[PDB]
Amino acid sequence: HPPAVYLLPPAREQLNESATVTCLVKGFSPADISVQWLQRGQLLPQEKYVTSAPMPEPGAPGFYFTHSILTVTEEEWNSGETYTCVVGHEALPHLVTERTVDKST
Amino acid sequence: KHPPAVYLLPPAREQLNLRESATVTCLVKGFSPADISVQWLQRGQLLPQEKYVTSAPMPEPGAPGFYFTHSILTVTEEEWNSGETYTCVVGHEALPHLVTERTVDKST
Repeated sequence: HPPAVYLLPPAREQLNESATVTCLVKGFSPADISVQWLQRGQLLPQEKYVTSAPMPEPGAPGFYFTHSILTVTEEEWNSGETYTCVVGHEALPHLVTERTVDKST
Repeated sequence: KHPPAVYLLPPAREQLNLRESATVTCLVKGFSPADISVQWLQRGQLLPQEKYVTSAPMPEPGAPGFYFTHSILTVTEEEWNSGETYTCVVGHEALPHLVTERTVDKST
């Protein structure tokens, strides 16, 4: 069962500071999964994001769930650049699925 | 018609370790019809929309005719650790009392 990926932008709240971009990954098994992030199609280094170890998905026995949370500056977020959450998983025929967001999202 | 089930997830320990932000997640599942409000209350007050992020409802993969959504609230790790409470507020017409709430804090 491949992961479903939902990528949420930071809150609209006008930042003066860090912006948080949130990648929710659910409905997958086995628990083995990879998550990386892009800015403008380029790999961001690990230090900018944190990915939770997969845990059993609440409300879905047999499946797991992880969050990956990217921190960027308000300026980096408000530049209008595209951010991509890239998820690798063995159930995907093309091995990977991704989502993208940007300040307009 | 079927009322939502609500699961309020505290921030992952891996995030809190960084001593920066804390992301609280409200997962809302198994409801019908699709129409729903999912929202946050902090310090006894409903937060303005620009302070959180809520997705439009989506079809539940396994359950044709049922929907789900999620909402997230991101605060500082210090605030979270200080014992602040966070309440997910969910409005749906299948709920007898119309609105249901869940609260989380550091203790759980």
